[PDB]
Amino acid sequence: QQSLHIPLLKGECWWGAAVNRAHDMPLQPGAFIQLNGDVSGNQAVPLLLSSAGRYVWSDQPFSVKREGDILSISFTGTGALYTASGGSLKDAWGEAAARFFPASGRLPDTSLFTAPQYNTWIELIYNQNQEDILRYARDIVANGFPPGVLMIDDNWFPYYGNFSFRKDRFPDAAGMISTLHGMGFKVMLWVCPFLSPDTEAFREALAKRIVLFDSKGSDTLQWQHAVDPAIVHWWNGYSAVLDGSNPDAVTWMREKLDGLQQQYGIDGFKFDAGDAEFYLGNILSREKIGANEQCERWGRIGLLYPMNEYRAMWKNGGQPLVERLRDKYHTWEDVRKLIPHASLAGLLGYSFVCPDMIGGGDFSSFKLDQELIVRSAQCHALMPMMQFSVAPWRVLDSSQLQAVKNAVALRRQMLPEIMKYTREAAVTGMPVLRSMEFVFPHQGFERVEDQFMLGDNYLVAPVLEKGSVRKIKLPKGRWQEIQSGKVYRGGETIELKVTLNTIPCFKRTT
Amino acid sequence: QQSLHIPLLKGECWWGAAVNRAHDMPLQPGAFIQLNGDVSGNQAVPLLLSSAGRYVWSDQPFSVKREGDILSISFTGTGALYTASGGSLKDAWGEAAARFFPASGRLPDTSLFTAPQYNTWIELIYNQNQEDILRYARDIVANGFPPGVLMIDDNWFPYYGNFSFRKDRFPDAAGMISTLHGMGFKVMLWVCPFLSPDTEAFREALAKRIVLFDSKGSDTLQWQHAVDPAIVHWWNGYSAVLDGSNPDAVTWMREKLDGLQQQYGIDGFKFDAGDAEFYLGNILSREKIGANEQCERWGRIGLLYPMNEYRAMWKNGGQPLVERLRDKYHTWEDVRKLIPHASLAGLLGYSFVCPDMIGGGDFSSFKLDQELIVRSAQCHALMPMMQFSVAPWRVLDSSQLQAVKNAVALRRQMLPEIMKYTREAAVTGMPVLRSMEFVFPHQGFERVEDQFMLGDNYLVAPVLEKGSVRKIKLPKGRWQEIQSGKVYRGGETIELKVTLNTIPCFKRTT
Ligand SMILES: OC[C@H]1O[C@H](O)[C@H](O)[C@@H](O)[C@H]1O
Ligand SMILES: OC[C@H]1O[C@H](O)[C@H](O)[C@@H](O)[C@H]1O
Ligand SMILES: [Cl-]
Ligand SMILES: [Cl-]
Repeated sequence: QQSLHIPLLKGECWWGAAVNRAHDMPLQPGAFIQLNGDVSGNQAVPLLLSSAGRYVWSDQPFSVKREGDILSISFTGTGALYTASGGSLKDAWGEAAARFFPASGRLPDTSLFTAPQYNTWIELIYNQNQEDILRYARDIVANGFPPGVLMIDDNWFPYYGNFSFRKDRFPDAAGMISTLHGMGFKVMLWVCPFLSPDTEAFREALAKRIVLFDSKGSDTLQWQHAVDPAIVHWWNGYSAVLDGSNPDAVTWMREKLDGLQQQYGIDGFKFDAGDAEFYLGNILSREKIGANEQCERWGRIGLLYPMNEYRAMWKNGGQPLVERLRDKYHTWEDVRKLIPHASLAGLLGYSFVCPDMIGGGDFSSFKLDQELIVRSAQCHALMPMMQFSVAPWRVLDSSQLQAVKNAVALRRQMLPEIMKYTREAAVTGMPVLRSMEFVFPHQGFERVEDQFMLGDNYLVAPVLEKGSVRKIKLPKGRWQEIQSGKVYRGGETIELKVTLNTIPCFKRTT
Repeated sequence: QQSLHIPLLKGECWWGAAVNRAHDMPLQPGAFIQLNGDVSGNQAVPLLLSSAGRYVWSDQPFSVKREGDILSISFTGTGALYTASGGSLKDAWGEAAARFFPASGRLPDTSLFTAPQYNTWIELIYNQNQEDILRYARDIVANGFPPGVLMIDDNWFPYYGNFSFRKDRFPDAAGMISTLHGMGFKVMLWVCPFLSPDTEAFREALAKRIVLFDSKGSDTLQWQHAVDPAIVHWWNGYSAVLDGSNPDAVTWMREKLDGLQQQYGIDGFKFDAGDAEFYLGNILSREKIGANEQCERWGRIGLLYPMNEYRAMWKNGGQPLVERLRDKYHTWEDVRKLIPHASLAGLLGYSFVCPDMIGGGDFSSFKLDQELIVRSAQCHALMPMMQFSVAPWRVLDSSQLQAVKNAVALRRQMLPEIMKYTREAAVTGMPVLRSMEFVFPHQGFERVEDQFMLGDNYLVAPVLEKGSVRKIKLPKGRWQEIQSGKVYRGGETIELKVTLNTIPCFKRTT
């Protein structure tokens, strides 16, 4: 029950805890975040950071509330308040990272960065089949988009826990993979730790005792004597679930994943689910770990597969995992979350952050707003990674499509810079996408969330509303718009006339 | 709770309630059978019948106990005691049938009778696949056994609720069916009403509201407002389940079964599960029916598919459904159940009774006892139907194999008689396989369960023990052993010398 009461320093701003709550930060009076058994649909970390260089850490989950000008934190384990003498957000990040989530030195597969990614989810939804995937792939190429990592999303397999292609819809999956390789794509498969609970796979997993067991609400029943599997309700239905605490579950998962790699030439895996909330209730694990750690240990599987992507996470800061922002709606509200979510992810140790799916990644959203799709693409362009799903050529008229292609072109022109800071982030953990406050502390940027720095020297200010005008707050120094070449005096807010094609970006010259 | 309390008449014997309890009948002091929520792994009917012509019926389930010489029945609904004036078992049977389960006039597909049946369950267990099924079928013909109905058992499909062949193990199921038809076989598929509860089929059934719903233990929650499915534990795991009370579930089931017939040319279906026990607990059904009626209504699907077989049943006496004795163990005790089980099934309105599987129908029993297999085959031979699974040519030496073949030959010689009483059974409900007590009342046959009458005129007394001698109790009259042509006077017990090949059968000549 150990608790901690922290008066804010005058003017102090606090961020942390949960990536999918960044739009509610800096934490205001009234704010409440519970981490115990909740990763809020995305990545979560037991870390708060302040604009005054202060930080809070615990190895275990906590809840945080701001009442008035006081932080109240209730820890399940123990935690503490720290001050970095530098006094800035960057100092708080730097000290916290080296103490608690030091950079591993490794990168996720570089193919995830060096071209845009394509996920079949919005185009094909549940109808993942060989013919339509190949067509999507061919359409990418024919429309002049660069081949990249192609993610085949949910429903390519017979049932949950059967790690093979359903032959009804994939008559020659190896051939399909080979063709995709030929066209310059890499291929990733959606996977999860859920098992259809009346199948061969389920019975095999039950017999190997790699599932989570039902406690029967009994205080004293032990893992080693439980016989019935936990059954868990999620968005696709009801399933048994792998016990991430059980080393035999790791072996099983490897067998399945390595199988797909060897049999079909699969390059990597999109690791979905693992959300802490699925591990709550009457559940027994072999090593008696909490729901948050179940999420965390699912996350570690991706350390064995350099080409990976996670949405749900607990900890694993400083690790070579791609951390995708969760399913975004088809709204301007959501396009406005990409920067602050991404920038927060970076500070929680998730430098390799990909901003969900251009135009939105929630399938029931898919009426379509073309402008929004363009602005989504342009916002993705100079983030660490760029991910498509809905086919721009299918839903955009020709100059909206051209604008999207131009966004892709700009990313290719900036790629040496992106890759420079990406490689660096592997070594030092320092983010690729940085908030204005991280790079320009105590210069009035604490609440500027529609601008970010790509490394130290490029200020990107994507257009994220309708109109022919965009305001841009420049730090002290001189700045050169990389496209127009017009030099601007820093230290003020400027107004820029914009078209559908504009992606404001400035090089720091002084 | 309404009830009857019945003093036994002097010498009176009572049978009824549940097929799979017939070995414990006539009901002894201490006997207890609960029907409410329980069909005892097989067919059950709310009927009791006495050697003195008395009978008990209710439309609804009951419990029955004998305490000393009192037979007590406790009804969920209402019921009554009746007396047939002829004063015999057959009179009680005939009156009860005509009042409460009159013969429909119809037959199941006659191919189920006019050749031995073959079921792939014991041969292939869970590994059901095109190549091994065809090999089985070719080994049937190559060993000189007659082509029959071939039943492809559990696990031919991707998951429970997906009514299609798994293309990994059936690369050309239609072709396979065509080849089996060309060899003289017909083909049935195992089906059940369970749904893998995280799959497409599950989500479609949930959306159509054809599943059974979870009541949440609430007394007030109506079907119409429930959103979550009932999840049921069974021998293959955890599943959603169809609501048999819901007419939309009937349509869905017809769509799937008709789909299999049209696409692949499937002749019929083995309808498994449906057991009343699976319908207990926190469950809401559209027409608010009990667990027994869920079993009964699963049974009626077979009214649309003349080539059918069921194990679990509630009521539907007098109907054109094949009723299979359940999974038998590979034991002498279980071989000794075939006759009393089958004869009881006849009295409860199940004339079209097939005695499970030669040698055993429980997979986990598979030191195979060759003699036991032979005697199982011989016991099957002059029953209404004869069903193989384990390959006699794989597990028997040549004498034993020949003896099984001779059993098949005897059945073929006797088939006109079998079919005569089968066609009659459709019209009058009068069983094909009759107990000795049924044909010969008040002659001391009440507890004789190793002999049966095929129709009126053939007394069959299979060898059901080891040794060279078989006792046979002959009713008054004259009896001609059909091989030797020797005539025996009845009204006494003879001892008959037997070999492995002997199937003692006597024609009534007085
Ligand atoms: O069900 C598939 C769906 O699952 C989650 O919502 C993911 O975040 C999506 O991107 C998609 O993969
Ligand atoms: O699971 C398959 C198995 O299911 C039940 O037990 C049946 O009675 C068996 O004959 C067999 O079909
Ligand atoms: Cl969910
Ligand atoms: Cl069961």
